Amino acid sequence: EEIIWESLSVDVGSQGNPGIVEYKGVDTKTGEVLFEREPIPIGTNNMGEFLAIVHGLRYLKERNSRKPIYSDSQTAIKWVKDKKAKSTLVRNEETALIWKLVDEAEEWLNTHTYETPILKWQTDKWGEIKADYGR
RNA sequence: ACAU
DNA sequence: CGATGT
Ligand SMILES: [K+]
Ligand SMILES: [Mg+2]
Ligand SMILES: [Mg+2]
Repeated sequence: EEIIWESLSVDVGSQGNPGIVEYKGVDTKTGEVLFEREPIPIGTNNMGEFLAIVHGLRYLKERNSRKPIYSDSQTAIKWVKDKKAKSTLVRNEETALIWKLVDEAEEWLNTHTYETPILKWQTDKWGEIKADYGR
């Protein structure tokens, strides 16, 4: 119904899927960029969306912030809820980095607690998420 | 089908 | 058009 403006919004950007993956988190109210991940040479859109949420969780926890996180990714929200990223991406030498980060993000989820609500950004009603890359 |  | 996901 109503955007919760006091929130963090995250999104992935890619060149190819699979392809080069990056992500960022922004203040939903102002668009201020709060974190950005260095591009990862090969990953999937959903792995990036998943890493972006988990990074958001870690970012907010470190700062003692109870703000919710918005993501537009049904998939990544579910993967975080499950603490398991069910990616189809082949595990080989060229995908090792993204899979290391995904594995480490799962590991963080399995060893830490959080109350952060992870909310679906309703793109159909509200337009593009504020963290979008514009491509 | 829906979400990317 | 192609790909990633539930
Ligand atoms: K984009
Ligand atoms: Mg997205
Ligand atoms: Mg986007």
